[PDB]
Amino acid sequence: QVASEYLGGPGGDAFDDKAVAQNGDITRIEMQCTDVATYIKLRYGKVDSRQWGWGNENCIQWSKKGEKVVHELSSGEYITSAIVTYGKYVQSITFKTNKRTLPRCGTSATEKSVTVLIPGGLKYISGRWGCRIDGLRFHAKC
Amino acid sequence: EIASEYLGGPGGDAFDDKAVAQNGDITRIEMQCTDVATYIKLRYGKVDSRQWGWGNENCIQWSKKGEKVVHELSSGEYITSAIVTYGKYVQSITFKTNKRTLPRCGTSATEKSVTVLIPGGLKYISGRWGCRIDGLRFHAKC
Ligand SMILES: OC[C@H]1O[C@H](O[C@H]2O[C@H](CO)[C@@H](O)[C@H](O)[C@H]2O)[C@H](O)[C@@H](O)[C@@H]1O
Repeated sequence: QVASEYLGGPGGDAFDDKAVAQNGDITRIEMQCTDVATYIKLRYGKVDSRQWGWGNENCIQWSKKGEKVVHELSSGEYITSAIVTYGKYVQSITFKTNKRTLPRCGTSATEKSVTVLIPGGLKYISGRWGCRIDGLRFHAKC
Repeated sequence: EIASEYLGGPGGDAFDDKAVAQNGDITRIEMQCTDVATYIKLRYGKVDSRQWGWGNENCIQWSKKGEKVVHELSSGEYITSAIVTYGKYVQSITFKTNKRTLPRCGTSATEKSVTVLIPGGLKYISGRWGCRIDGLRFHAKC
């Protein structure tokens, strides 16, 4: 389907949730949040994707870790907007749904900002990951 | 139907291309481009909408007019996103298709920017118009 540009840097390893997303619409958002967002993990239908970020606990060598933030989406709720601050890594992620606006993951919002609107709801994410979220791309439903 | 939020201000007159878009998929983008985008007029199949913007030549007493820009879409080419900078009016529009990123209409990109994904390709637009493009909504195919 249609996707956004890649937002982020060249580090890490590529991931793409296209296949796991075929299990269903996003039902849950999980992130690890401190002054930056350190991982993202979505659930597609009943099927969690991988933890994309915070590859192992020794990543504390290079960044704060943060706390786990879970937002369960209700039936018929979908993400219509992503505000992402980023440079060589994703710094922060603020999601809005057709039902409500979620708190930003990442308290610092100092990097360049981009707002991506997804009519009909975000289908899935791809990007690059390691100790952090090197980059994100947003994929619509067709 | 899947459609983006309305991007713009409350001035002008509402337009909606729903009916004229029954004439077919979008085959051409026509705009008027200066420091800002001053009208848009898409072609559906062989049939154009009315000109949405630059209502009359006295509009030069409020803003610059600009030059006609035409992008012909190849068959099977469809519009997949738009970067829109906007405030009281639409300032600039940068259309992207499944085949290429097109030139910006509107050299100034200084107001609020958003990247609208248009899942499945752009079906038609609606919005508000007058001397300028007061605002736009993008209607997606799926
Ligand atoms: O622990 C190994 C390395 O961890 C960091 O680098 C990784 O994580 C980054 C953010 O996800 C990626 O950009 C990078 O490509 C990964 O290797 C850290 O920056 C390095 O110093 C460590 O060697």
